[PDB]
This record gives sequence, C-alpha cells and structure tokens, in this order.
Amino acid sequence: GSSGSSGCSDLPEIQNGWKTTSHTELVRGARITYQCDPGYDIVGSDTLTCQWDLSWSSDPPFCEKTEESGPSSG
Repeated sequence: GSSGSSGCSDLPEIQNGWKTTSHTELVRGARITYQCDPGYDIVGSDTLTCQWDLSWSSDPPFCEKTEESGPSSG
C-alpha cells in the first residue's frame, strides 16, 4: 500500500490580503498564514492547519477595515 496524493485544497484568493506558506504542496500539518493590507484586521483564525481529513479546521478568515482616520490620532 504505497500511495499518497493527500493534501488540503488550495485556498481561495483573499481580498486585501495574501497567504504565505513555507511548503508549496499542502500536506498534513502544513500551516497557512493570512496577511491583509496595512491598517485592516483579520476576522477568525489567522492561522489555519490541515486536519487528518484533508480539511482545514474552519473556513478561511477575511480582512476588515477598522474605524481609524490618519496614521496619527491627532
């Protein structure tokens, strides 16, 4: 029984953000990192791991704008 072909499914492109992972081939244990634009915040789990069922713990997060005006409070 020598056969693999197991690995999570490529995550969908995220708006105002991009994923960054060390290993290209999504395999068990792999850790995904979600990064959004400077100034926004992530809602959910910033880090997503691949379960033994080839399914991420939960759906991917998203980027949300925060109530802020300008770089300095003022």
